[PDB]
Amino acid sequence: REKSEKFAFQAEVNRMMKLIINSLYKNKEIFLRELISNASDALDKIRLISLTDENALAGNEELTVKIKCDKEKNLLHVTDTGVGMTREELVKNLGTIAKSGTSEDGQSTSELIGQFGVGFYSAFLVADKVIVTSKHNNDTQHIWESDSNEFSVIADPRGNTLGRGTTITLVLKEEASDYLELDTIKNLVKKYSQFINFPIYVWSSKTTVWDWELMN
Amino acid sequence: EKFAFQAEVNRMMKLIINSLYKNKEIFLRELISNASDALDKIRLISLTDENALAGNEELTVKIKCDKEKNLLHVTDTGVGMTREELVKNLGTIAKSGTSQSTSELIGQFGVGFYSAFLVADKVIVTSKHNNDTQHIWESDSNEFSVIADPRGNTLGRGTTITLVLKEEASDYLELDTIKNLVKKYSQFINFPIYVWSSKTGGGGKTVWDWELMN
Ligand SMILES: Oc1cc(O)c(Cl)c(CCc2nccn2Cc2ccccc2)c1Cl
Ligand SMILES: Oc1cc(O)c(Cl)c(CCc2nccn2Cc2ccccc2)c1Cl
Repeated sequence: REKSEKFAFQAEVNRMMKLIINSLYKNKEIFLRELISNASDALDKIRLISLTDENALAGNEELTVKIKCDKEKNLLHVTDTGVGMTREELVKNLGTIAKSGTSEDGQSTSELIGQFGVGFYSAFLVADKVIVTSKHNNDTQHIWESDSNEFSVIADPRGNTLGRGTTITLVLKEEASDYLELDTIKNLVKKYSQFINFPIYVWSSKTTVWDWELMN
Repeated sequence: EKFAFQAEVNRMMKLIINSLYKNKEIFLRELISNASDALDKIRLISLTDENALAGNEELTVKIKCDKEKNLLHVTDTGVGMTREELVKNLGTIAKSGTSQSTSELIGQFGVGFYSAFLVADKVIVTSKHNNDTQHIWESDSNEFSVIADPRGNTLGRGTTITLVLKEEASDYLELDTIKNLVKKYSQFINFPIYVWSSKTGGGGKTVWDWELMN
């Protein structure tokens, strides 16, 4: 009975605070860095499952990140066609968020915090809720909402919208509405995506008509 | 408006640590663990300089309540801090009246410091390091000021953290339940933790002294 994980948990927690406060000094932009990173990792994951499964690309064939802004509603959407998440994985989340109403193995909370805690809690720099909608092969499509502390989860009323992958929805604060100005978000996505092997798109406009625009 | 960056560092630290620990009592776990670290630091130092513990030979943690004035004191005879360390503190508090190395400061001690503001409205650090004057440091997480102690070298070596508690948390001071949480969060520290409690030893007054808890 080792019981030395509450040391690695502490280390990962401390790395996490270092970076989130680091970002809060300057950019505030680390949430977007992590949003693109974790999307790419989930694209990296299912491309890597397509080399022992052949049916793996049967809910989608594209391997994309698609970012859409809802200026009016004040939402930020980052959709990918990666591996997705089963209801099981969504309730484990990053080991730290418990179901709504309770305040009373597997992969350890330590290593989840290491890869996911930074992107999760940094969202709350600019957002008030983060909503996760995701579809894995061999489970249905669910939605997951958290306030930083607790979560609830349901099956998606719209059935299977994504085919495969995840949509991260950031209910933004009004203070941070500037992040949905098409021009500030394009340059951000251009900047943080230049070393992604996958095509990353922002929903944009010409002259006036809207379509996806490749940023890398 | 005034302390915009300080207020946001506060909002974010409370949010993250409430999410991770779900227990406002974390503040006292951290109070005790950071005190144990100051003690191990001076302990290790003492294995190569024979005369390191000269300013104070005991290696303890001493917890005294003050239900009367709503103060909680945790005092360790660990390595202490220099005035320079006190003025760095965490890097996020501004020096009083002011209208990444600091990042790594929040890494090490931010949980321990900001958890104290779940439960209190002001934090006072009194410290004495080997080869430095003793100073008093105080902060409300926005501003901070540090002075030389007029009482002089009264700790000999080490640190006293003092939490001016919120009203919402006055409970933590009743000598019964404070003994419970120290017994809990310190059953596994490699240094003695004492609490100022009382007994009845003859027919007459009760007497206060150091009760041991580990
Ligand atoms: O930005 C993303 C893009 C993605 O495609 C995907 Cl799968 C994710 C989710 C990465 C993930 N896998 C397993 C656990 N977790 C962390 C997690 C789980 C539930 C809720 C919040 C975090 C993110 Cl965070
Ligand atoms: O609870 C404790 C018991 C101790 O013995 C000691 Cl040394 C500390 C302080 C740990 C520390 N070292 C260097 C910096 N800091 C953080 C800090 C510095 C000045 C003010 C507030 C925090 C704490 Cl927090």
